Amino acid sequence: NGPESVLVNTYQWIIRNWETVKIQWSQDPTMLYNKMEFEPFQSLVPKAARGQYSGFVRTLFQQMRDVLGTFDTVQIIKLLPFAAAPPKQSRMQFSSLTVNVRGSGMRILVRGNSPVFNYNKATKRLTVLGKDAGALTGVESAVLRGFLILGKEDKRYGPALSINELSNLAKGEKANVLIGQGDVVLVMKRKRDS
Repeated sequence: NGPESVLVNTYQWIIRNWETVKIQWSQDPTMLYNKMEFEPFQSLVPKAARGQYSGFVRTLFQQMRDVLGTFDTVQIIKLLPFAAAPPKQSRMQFSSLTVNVRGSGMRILVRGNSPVFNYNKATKRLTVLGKDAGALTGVESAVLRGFLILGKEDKRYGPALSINELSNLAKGEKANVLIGQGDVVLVMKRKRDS
């Protein structure tokens, strides 16, 4: 059972079982993250990264539960397998998350689409490494750790910052961030936390 099909089968599995997954993501997340069905995927994620990725993704998911009206189905399904590792707490922001496929790092972009995770809004279908993975059913809460994405660049808040330059922004302060793929968005550092 090679890596390509491990990635494809993992997302097909989340999709086929989304009814119970979604439920458990709200009502018993720990049990969901510990499901054995995520181990194959986990074996592909670089060992040095598994923990930090999981701490990042679980925090983002908690942001999304806490911040009401920001539930994003596609984002949850994308990031979920990275939550399966035991988390190591850290402060780093990630723009992509790696799965190793035969010595080559495939980069899953935290925001929007990539060869490994490509969602088509017209057909309502997910594609993983060119394989069809099945059908799927104003602030972004699961993109940055301890921030919300507000919307488009607002030039009033000054020149954009990269994702590793955000630590000095004051809590509650707003700023423009180079968020990946050349996109600049307005964000806000949260006062509330998890």
